Amino acid sequence: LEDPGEGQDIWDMLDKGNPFQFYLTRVSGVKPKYNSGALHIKDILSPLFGTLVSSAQFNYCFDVDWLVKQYPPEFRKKPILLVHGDKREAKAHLHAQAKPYENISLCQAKLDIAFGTHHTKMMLLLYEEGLRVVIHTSNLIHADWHQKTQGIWLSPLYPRIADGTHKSGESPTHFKANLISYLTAYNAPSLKEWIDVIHKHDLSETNVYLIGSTPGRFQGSQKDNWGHFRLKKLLKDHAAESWPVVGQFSSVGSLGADESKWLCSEFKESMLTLGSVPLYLIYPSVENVRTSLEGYPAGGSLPYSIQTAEKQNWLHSYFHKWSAETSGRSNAMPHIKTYMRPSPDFSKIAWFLVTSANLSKAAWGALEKNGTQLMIRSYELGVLFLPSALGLDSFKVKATFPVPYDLPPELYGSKDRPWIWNIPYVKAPDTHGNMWVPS
Repeated sequence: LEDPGEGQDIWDMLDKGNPFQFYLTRVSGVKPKYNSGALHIKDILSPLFGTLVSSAQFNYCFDVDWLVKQYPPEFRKKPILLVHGDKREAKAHLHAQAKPYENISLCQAKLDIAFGTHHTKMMLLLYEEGLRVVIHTSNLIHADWHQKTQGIWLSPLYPRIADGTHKSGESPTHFKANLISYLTAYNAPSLKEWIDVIHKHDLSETNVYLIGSTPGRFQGSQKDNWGHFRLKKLLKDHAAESWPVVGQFSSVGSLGADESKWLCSEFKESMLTLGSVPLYLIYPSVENVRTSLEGYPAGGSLPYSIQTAEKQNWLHSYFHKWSAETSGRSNAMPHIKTYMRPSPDFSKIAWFLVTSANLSKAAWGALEKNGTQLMIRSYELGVLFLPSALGLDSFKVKATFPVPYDLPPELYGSKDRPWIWNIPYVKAPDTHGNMWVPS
């Protein structure tokens, strides 16, 4: 008789010593070599990651029955806090989903600005041995971990600061104070205990910078705390002439009647901060979706509406195809969101951000009152990888940063159109032989 875990260790799943700790989720239906190095949610919650005491799951959409099954049998009764933004009927339904599990508690994040959402995806995992933070891009439903391209950043195991000892536990990237500020912004009583947990742990080894959005109207220096101004500030402080900027996302908001309203004026301005720049946006074409592993139903998680699109056809000339031969994921539609700054030959990059924030004013913020107020509607969270954090001036592509899609990006062809979810596509069948007819 042999111990079931004999011969397996956490470094079979994680890449020991890799400074980025950026992983993709496992994709069903691709060759095994493309899932070596990937992680499934069962992996992250495995007893090899630590002896679980309690956890908090920040997310947008939850399938609670499915979620509980992803925790190892031995940990399924540990306290879980679901932090969500649902109200009224949606909220009631989430409570009903959680009702069978007495160990599950809920925290409704305040959304006091209209049309905001709680879009952050993060796990706080408390163990006997320490604390782990996981910031990622997947909803807590089966489909998001099945055949999509998703990203995950995994923190090191943070040890607990000893009883009677005092130290800051802060990293050179200020990740501890920044995460505490992000959580404090919820003004959520149920998060107090989790804020205390973070205070009690040593996060000094952290080498990424936190980039959060939280709802509100921020003035003065508070404008630099969140979303695109936060990115701007970090790039000015810690970061490249005609280096392009790349954005890659799964949904697009109404950006305005032309590129000068917001996209090129304030958003790109924040992104091209370092210390005529080309902007390349990657978003699946209809053809990308049609021939995906899922076929057209993958488009159900790319919610760009015709009502939005028809007001900004100017935007589509910035669009580039989803191509991920590098990671065997060209047919695994993206739900990850990433932004980065490659060199003109795309051989290196000045920085890379993985986040839940799509290409929208709601997520990144939009200036109001002649540039004195930044208004954000939603909660979002991501982590920024800066070469200076590792003692480098740039990362090489493939010190080498694992970019999950192909570079250089490939421009849409003359017959390509961006995936728009609520119009019919009836001229060519998808991977499963079906047409798409919503309604």
